[PDB]
Amino acid sequence: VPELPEDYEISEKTIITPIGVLKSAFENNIIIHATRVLKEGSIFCLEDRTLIGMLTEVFGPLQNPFYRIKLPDSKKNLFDELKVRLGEKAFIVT
Amino acid sequence: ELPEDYEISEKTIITPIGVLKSAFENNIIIHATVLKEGSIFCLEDRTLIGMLTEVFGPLQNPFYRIKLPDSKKNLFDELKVRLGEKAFIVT
Repeated sequence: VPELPEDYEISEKTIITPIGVLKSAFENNIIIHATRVLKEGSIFCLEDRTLIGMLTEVFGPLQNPFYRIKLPDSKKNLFDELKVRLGEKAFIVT
Repeated sequence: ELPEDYEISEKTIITPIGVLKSAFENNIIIHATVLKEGSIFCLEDRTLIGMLTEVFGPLQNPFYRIKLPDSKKNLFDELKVRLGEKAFIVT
């Protein structure tokens, strides 16, 4: 599985592409509801380039998938921050 | 798809199955701690969650997704508020 350093920040230049809506946060999982050309290892972020993390699992029906991003323990602070931002548009870095 | 008048009768065997962890977009997510296709989930007071719609997650610690229909919005809102409670499987 793949993991993201802490000082990794999405540069303000890079292209960001809308992908879905942050819908859920439990147990260090972040759930995004699909709304868009995705990879293994694609990185999700919010519009302000707050980095969410890397795709862990795709589930739900093919038409409107749900994406699950599992954060590691070291990323608890980030989890709590996202927990509180449910409903914001999520994006996939390219 | 369950009828309206359907409630779990207090007489029926219930079985712990996981913990209610999440509710969004009419889905209820349960974290596992036998199950059949078409098994009914409920809480310990027999409050009906609904019928299994999807098994995902890793094989060791699955998650269960129950999609409720629009007509059961009131029940979603009630379950939304009850996160963390033990879930059970009817038998």
